[PDB]
Amino acid sequence: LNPRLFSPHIIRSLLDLDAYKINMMQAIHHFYPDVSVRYELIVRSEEDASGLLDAIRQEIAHLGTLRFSDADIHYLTQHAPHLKATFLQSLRYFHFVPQEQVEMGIVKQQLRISIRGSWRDTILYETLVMAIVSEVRSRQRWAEVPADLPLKVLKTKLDQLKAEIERRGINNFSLTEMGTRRRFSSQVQRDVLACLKQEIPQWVLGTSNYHFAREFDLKPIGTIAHEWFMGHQALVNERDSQQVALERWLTAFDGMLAIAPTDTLTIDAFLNDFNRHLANAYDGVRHDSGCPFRWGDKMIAHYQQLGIDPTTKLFIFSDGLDFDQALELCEYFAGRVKISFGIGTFLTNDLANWRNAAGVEYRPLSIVIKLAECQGRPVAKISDQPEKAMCEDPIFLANLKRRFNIELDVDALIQELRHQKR
Repeated sequence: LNPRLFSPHIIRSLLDLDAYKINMMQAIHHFYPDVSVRYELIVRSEEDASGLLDAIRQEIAHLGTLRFSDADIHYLTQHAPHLKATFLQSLRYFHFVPQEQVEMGIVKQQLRISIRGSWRDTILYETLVMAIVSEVRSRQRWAEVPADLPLKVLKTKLDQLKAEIERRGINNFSLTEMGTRRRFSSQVQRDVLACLKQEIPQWVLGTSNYHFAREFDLKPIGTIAHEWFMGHQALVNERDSQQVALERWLTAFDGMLAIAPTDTLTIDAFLNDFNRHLANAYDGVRHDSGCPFRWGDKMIAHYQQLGIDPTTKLFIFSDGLDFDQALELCEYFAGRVKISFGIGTFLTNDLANWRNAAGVEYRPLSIVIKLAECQGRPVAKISDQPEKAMCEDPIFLANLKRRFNIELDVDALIQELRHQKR
């Protein structure tokens, strides 16, 4: 393997993950120490996945050997001050048990990985497993990519970004790097962050990766993931789930950054839960599905109805962005609200359609994870793109929609019930 494309280690430390995973681990440690969960990951559209499965197993097994070092803990003590000393002391002994927590196999072809255990002990797997599957695929299938290509591609985009910012007089572009989970490799992410820091420091709000926040002295940014809201569907009554999850984030920490996603259910359900006390306490909200213009306008109107000045709140846009989409959003929201763009794939896994020797255009690995179950009960995400609703139990999902007055397609449900019985 080419040392300019791939470092010796895929996972760099137990801080080499999205910061919100550790942060949410604190909240789960505090409130839900005996709650169990099951996550499901599916890798699609890779022929003979039989072949990735060997090196993935080895890497996943290797997680069982990782530990938090005193230096990792010292780093969080200083740079993540809303983490409780008691929680950080408990990390000193923490490790994974992957032979108990992780199963994987081929289902006929896709690669399926199932992660089961306590919520506190399994929550950190998600981005580590996604980064591993991504990078193993890179090593195995895209090893001949020219080592200088990823940075050439980024440099060209950064030139065009700067040029458009100058031309259009945009003064509100802000970038939050969030490409750990689908990076081409940890080396490529490392170089990408180094380059951003060198080229556009004035526009980098920070990175979700704790390890690279350390390495480059960048601010670590977390937003709360959907799984916190989805898990509450099992822990309280479904109708109270989103509201309780909003409240409990605030009581988990003195002053942790509080940015809520709005589409675990729908924007209307979110607005009905996001009362004046919650809207003032939260620093802002994250957009992840559906039209960002309509979303942001609706959120602004909500703040204004509640007498909150939206220019004091932050919108993080994170729905598959590129820089031209981001600049459009900059113009539309200028003067009205604070903004930043949480960008993943476009930053850390973009080879500009580079073709291999056989002429195949490069695309990132298609990979999804979901929280499937909590306390042995189903949980679901609906979102503002309904076609993307996800639940293993179609009766649960139908009931959850009914409790939130979300339109239910009965004919589709009947087909889903008949399918499941077979």
